[PDB]
Amino acid sequence: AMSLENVAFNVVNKGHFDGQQGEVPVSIINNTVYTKVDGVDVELFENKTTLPVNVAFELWAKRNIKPVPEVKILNNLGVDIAANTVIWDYKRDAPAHISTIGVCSMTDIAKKPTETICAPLTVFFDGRVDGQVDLFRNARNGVLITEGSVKGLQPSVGPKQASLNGVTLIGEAVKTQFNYYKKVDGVVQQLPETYFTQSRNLQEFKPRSQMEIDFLELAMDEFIERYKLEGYAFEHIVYGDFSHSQLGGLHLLIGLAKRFKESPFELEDFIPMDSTVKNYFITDAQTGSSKCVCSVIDLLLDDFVEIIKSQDLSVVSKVVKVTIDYTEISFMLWCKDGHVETFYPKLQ
Amino acid sequence: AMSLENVAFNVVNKGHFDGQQGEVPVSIINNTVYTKVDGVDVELFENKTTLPVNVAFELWAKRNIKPVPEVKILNNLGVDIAANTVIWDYKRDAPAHISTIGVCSMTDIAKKPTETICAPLTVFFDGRVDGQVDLFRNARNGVLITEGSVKGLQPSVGPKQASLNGVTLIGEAVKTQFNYYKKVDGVVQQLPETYFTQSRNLQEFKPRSQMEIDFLELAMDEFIERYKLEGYAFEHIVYGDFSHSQLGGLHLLIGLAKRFKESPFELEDFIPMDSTVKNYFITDAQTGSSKCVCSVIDLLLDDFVEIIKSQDLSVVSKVVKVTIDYTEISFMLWCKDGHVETFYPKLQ
Amino acid sequence: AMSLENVAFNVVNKGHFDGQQGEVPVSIINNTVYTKVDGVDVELFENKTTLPVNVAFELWAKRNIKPVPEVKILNNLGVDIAANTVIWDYKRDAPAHISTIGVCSMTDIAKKPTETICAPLTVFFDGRVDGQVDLFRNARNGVLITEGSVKGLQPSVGPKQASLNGVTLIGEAVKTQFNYYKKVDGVVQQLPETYFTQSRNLQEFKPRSQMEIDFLELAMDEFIERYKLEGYAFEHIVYGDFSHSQLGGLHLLIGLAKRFKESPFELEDFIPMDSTVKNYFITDAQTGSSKCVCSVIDLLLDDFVEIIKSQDLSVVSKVVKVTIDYTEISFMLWCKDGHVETFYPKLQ
Amino acid sequence: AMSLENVAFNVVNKGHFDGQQGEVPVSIINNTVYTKVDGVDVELFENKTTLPVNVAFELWAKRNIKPVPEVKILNNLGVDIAANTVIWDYKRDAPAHISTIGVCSMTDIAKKPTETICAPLTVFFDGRVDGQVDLFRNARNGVLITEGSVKGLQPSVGPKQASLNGVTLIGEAVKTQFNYYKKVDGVVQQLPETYFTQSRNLQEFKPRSQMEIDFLELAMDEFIERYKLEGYAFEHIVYGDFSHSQLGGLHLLIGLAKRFKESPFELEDFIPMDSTVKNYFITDAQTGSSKCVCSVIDLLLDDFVEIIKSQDLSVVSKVVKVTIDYTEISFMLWCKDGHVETFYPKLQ
Amino acid sequence: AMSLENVAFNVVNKGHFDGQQGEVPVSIINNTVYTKVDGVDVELFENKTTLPVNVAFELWAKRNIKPVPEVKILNNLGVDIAANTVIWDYKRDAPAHISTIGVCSMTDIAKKPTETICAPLTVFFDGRVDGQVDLFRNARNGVLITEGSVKGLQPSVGPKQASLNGVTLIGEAVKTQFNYYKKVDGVVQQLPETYFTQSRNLQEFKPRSQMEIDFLELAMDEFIERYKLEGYAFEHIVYGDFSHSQLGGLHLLIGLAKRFKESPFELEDFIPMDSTVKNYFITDAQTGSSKCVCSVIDLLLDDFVEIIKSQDLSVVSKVVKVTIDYTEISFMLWCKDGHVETFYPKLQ
Ligand SMILES: CCc1csc(-c2cnc[nH]2)n1
Ligand SMILES: CCc1csc(-c2cnc[nH]2)n1
Repeated sequence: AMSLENVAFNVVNKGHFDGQQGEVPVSIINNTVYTKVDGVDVELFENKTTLPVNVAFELWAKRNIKPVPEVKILNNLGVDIAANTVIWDYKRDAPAHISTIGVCSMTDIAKKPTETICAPLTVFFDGRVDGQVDLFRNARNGVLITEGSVKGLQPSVGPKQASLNGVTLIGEAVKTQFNYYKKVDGVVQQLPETYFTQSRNLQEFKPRSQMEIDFLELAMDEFIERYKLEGYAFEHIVYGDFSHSQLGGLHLLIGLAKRFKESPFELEDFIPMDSTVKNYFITDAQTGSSKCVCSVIDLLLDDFVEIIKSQDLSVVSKVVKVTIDYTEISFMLWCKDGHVETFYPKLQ
Repeated sequence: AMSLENVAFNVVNKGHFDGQQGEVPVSIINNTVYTKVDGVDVELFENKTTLPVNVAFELWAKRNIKPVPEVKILNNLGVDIAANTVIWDYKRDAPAHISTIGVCSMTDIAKKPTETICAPLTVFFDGRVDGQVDLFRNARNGVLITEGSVKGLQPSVGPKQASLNGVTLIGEAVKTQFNYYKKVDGVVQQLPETYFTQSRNLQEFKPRSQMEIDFLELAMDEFIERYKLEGYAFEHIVYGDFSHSQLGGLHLLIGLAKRFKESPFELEDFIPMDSTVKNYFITDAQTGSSKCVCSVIDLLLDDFVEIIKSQDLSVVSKVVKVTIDYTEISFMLWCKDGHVETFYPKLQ
Repeated sequence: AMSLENVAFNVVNKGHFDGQQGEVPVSIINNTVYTKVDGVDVELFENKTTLPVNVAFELWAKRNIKPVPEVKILNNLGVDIAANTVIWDYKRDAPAHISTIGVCSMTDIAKKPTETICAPLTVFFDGRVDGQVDLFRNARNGVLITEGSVKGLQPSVGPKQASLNGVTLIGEAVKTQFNYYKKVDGVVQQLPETYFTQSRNLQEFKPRSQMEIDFLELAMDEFIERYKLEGYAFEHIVYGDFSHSQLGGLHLLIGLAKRFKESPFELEDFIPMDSTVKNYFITDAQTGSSKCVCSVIDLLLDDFVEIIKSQDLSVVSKVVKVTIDYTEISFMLWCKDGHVETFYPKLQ
Repeated sequence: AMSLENVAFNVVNKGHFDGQQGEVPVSIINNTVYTKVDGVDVELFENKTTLPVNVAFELWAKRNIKPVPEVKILNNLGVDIAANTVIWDYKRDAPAHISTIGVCSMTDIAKKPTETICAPLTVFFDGRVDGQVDLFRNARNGVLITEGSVKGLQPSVGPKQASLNGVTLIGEAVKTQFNYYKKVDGVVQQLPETYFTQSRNLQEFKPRSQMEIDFLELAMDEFIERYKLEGYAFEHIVYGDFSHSQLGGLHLLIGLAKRFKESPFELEDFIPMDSTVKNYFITDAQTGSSKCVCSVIDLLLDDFVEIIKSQDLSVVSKVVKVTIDYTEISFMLWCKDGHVETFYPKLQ
Repeated sequence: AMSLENVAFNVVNKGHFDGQQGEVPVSIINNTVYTKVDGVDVELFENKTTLPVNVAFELWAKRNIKPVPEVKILNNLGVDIAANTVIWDYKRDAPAHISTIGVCSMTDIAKKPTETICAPLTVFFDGRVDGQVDLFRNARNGVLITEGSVKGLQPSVGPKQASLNGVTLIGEAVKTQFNYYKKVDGVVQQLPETYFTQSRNLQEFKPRSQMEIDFLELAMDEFIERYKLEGYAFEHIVYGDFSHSQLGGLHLLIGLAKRFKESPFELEDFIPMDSTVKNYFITDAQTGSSKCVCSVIDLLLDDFVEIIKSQDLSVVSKVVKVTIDYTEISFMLWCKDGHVETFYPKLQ
């Protein structure tokens, strides 16, 4: 019994779509959905998507309000569509997937993920919803998240953090660490051994280890001394070189956060989406040092130290492939006389 | 002698409409009003209303720039239209009322509030403007604000704060506390005895009493001890319970402000408008505790303590009606064995 | 070989237009440019200009990413168009000039600034680009910036600061202080002796002299005592009078910054553009003191003290013309009994 | 080497996309594509589709300019996508199919119809294009059109008419009658015995038989006499009853054309699309007789006479299923005392 | 005293801008200008231009309502701007020129054509307006139209027809044949000897000579016999060959008009603008013969016969340049054994 007025009634009264009966008067003007509240129009939704306004409004209302995997993890695992839910991409203000299964009549390709249209697509299943572990078992392609063990299925322990309504958090009152499962062409796939990005912000960065606490507190030359990092180009890679017109290094989010406390800088997110490695056009406000494409990754400093120290430093240049967030991230390792010159998430 | 170019000349030269003669070249592109300043277009206004762009621009230029009652107070008092002014709703970026009286030819229903079209509408009158106290006396319906006494009219002392250009403040250089008067069907109405919401922000919250100072400084168990609040469920109602998947209580703005200093949280204002009780889809970033509809009221902690302590705690559940901002706010009081379990502004 | 898809490929892969070959799939919906990234549309640009979306996108991609003069300086020097570059106006989110020379086929009036269409326009030339000092010599009208000396040309030392990608900064890793040259009707013009505005922000204001350090630290009556400013109305002009309904003085940005640390205020930028003197509709949140048109200039306090102390204080009212950012700024000097009453950048 | 500017160059110089090299300056304003021609913008395309303006422009430029099957035939045969062409729907001013194969990077699901994504879709193959008869032979699902015979495959002779650039015509200088072949799950189908709609216009109707010539040239009572149609309700079904408030019958396009020659009428095409049976809200201007849903079919009068005369007239009401344009069209047959009362394409 | 409301008052009351005082309430919604007429909005103008809606509305209201030269003639003569008028391009629904002189504050480059900005532009002068013949005399670049003679200046007799409000006509109650004068760099030009296009419509074509009357009234083989046109390929060029998939010839509008009377056809005007030679994607509805780019010129049949008979027919292929509407039109002449094969306005 789906309608624009019922979706709007649910938003107004329940904070989101909750399947409740009722209608509120709605008006659509260009890309905005309004509702009449005591004679005046009140904005309920501004369409920032490439879908029609009323369609995007319904998908946003019907978004998953439980902690769900971050869009970067879902993309890295090849997810095409979700089963009977909408994963809302808060970084793009749009649905994470083009089509739906049993959500909205305009975007639905099927009502149930058992329909043959879904067979070639990697469907996302949520083990916390009844019957979805079985739907994954019957799916030709898919990604499954669970809170516990599935008999017979070998699990992948995912990241500690999940996205609850656009807030990336490591749950205390809710479970955010899931078991991951993937199927390609009817066959369960062994998910690789992987590092996870920490999903932290530059402005509200918090250290998640004693090495990270020591990086933000200690001076450059004494941190490198304490952690035996001499010859690993941390001065360039992690700390950043702001002495020339082109900003040198600065590829770890912790280094950007340390720099940010002393002096601010402009990070231009020219491709605004969730991804394991982010690209920014950075301009340091203090020195005027800048870089058009500065690739930044948020790894735990210990994980980055482990990656760089596990590399052979005897060649001039080579690609170093590291599994991060289930995807293979190519890095460019540049050495000279047995020491690192640079190490950066390779620009493609 | 009203024109788009004259309204724009006034905005450019006077900061708002000031009745000054002159014209500036204007260009309208979609919902934005631009003006040519030395060969380049400069944005003067972006239409966020459901009115035509040039009409919304004129009403915004013709907005009341004196401290006026907050839109929630005007709505609670049943105001439909203002007399010869525009009350700009800064929370909605739109006029507070659909039609005008003697303001804009496109939105005007009348030139003077004495026209019979205005008789059934509650017209807002400003006693600070010449002849408006008399216009209220002649109005069939209306709300009047004054700075002093009106002979014969029994006043209602309003809130200490008013809105000056979207800034809610308690005036020191201007008067913000008004006398309130209301008329329904030619008859002056006795405005009820009322509490007032404090209109504070979460991010720049300031305590307005020694009890409020003690709430933000003292620990939970010693504040409740000092103010004899044992058995009144302040731990749930005011402090908030962040231990379960559903966020418990957290219905007073002071409690949200105390929580905000320690850890941040997302408050989704899904119905963005001015109102006595606000509804937020809250997500606690620390714990992942969340609630789709968390009703929040900004009462002075002393006023809330007075309301909860003036209740009979012998029944399981009952509606407790409290007059706040001239409106009757229904609360849901839940008790057990003579103690409060919960008390919240009842969701309708 | 210019295309929308190639401009988008360059934005996606290089952070801006870099002349690289390649195409990415693009979709245009209303005023937004999107690109397909793994099956979902990602926003690359939102058109805030009065130009067509694809045209504004190309000019933004083709923007000058080197430290360039601030748009206010270029406007004050009468610049109409830039030679083979786009000066992006980050204060207006639009190109600083209507037409281009050798940049975009839609906005180009010429391919080279030597074309007779450019002769009557003041073309901006960048001495850091090969052949542009010669193009200035051949131009009938123009403004030239250089890093060093041009044989025979008498230079004007410009401001210490320039705009690098919208960040106004005094360069340490890049050069931001240029030599300025201007030509009117084939004849090189002597640029006047000038003060420069400091281009600081209210929220991140930093003192650039011991007088500025003393202004923000010392109390009003002891700063005026230390710097012998008795009788110069600094209490009104610089500190601001918040005792009446109309906010008195407050015309220097340092005074606004000092006030801002104690109590916040709303500054309404009703003409949002870069300019030597800015106009704000200010509302003091603490007192409710307000002014529709409060002209603010960011001069170094020492430069403002020098200007006010170099004035004859024997007449009631007179216009005081001061050269700031190469433009003549008219001030209104009001005196009484040999003392300053007020001194403000005269509202036109 | 696809670009918006190259698609526009092709439109401007070749009348459509012809793979020619070159670029013209383009500007996009809302849903319109313009090109600069001697300093002024000239409209090239107005987007009437739900696709982005630049995407719809490219698909329209890349439309099939050879006589192709009418969209109703393709829909009736279950065609989902075309192989390496765009079937433009001139009745909807939009592409006939959502996705493309080897046409536009934004809408392409595959480059070649041999990709596994196309296997479950009924792909349209044109035997006039080299290798497409062989692509149909290897495809799991698909519809093939040919001018001549295919080895082994028995054809289904299609309609005499095809659509050449939106003009439905029976070709004299081009071939418009095709052989149809269909494959479902790898098996060549035996297409059903079918009547074809004649695809004529009301305003330029031409008779295609001596019975049709006699219907237009003769009076009602003598045509029915000559063709022994007494008792078949042609007076109601074909001629129309304009004597009551509800317009009676009028379900054959020839009858509407006969009526149109005498007096005009408004046909409201409330679902504007190509389809075997059309629905119109008709209002007769002469009498004021009207019908909200008047289903109209354009059958050759001889074919309609054959259908109605091949029915059992002994029951009050029954569904009569007829294969028209390869689809099953349900009709409603209403009889009384062995005579037809009405016979109309069933409103479902 | 220019305003949007005054321009709208003039449109509503005078049918166009007539300088009358007064204002009507206006509302702008996207690209449409509305006015309130008795409580309901009535559409006054729909913007089909690339200019802002209110700017295009004012230029349309301020359009020249006297018979003016057709936009193709003005373009061919190199006119850039008009002096104190707006030449409205009814074929593009937009102003014929980008900028104005003394018309609209948004589009004006100057108030009087004597300003130095106008010196390098070819300004259009109308001798019917007081002092414009003298303004042409003093202007460096410009085109002058006059009804009668100018002292000293030898005229160029223009076409018999002019455009009166979008209606191309040969005036009987008004003068439509003008004397043309042109000046380049201060020197009066000798305008070339030229043929004129007749500017006729396909649907309402009228013969303007006994040869044209005979072309329409006679059969192909007897017209060619009467006018000794054997060997000049009129059967192909003028009559059209509809026997093959590609429509042969059909380059004269009289031939299209003759064909149109027998059977209809679709002419797709893919570059909709006024021009001496027009290009159409033609589809013949009777035969299905079609051509993507069919160049059509409307010459008087006698003028076309004179052009083709004044050509040397001894080479296989050559460009034949003919002055039509003051511009040089290249034709492609194809011969074989001394006879014409084809002759068409060269597709460049
Ligand atoms: C609808 C009027 C009409 C069109 S064609 C036609 C006719 C031609 N030959 C016999 N009849 N009558
Ligand atoms: C195209 C049909 C037509 C129009 S005018 C015309 C004619 C008039 N006098 C001779 N012939 N024939």
